[PDB]
Amino acid sequence: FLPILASLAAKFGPKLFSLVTKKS
Repeated sequence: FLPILASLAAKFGPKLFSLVTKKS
């Protein structure tokens, strides 16, 4: 399989990742 929560977060809200993981 693949990590569903990460895919859902990437489709809906890559805004949250952009706020936290600014280095990477």
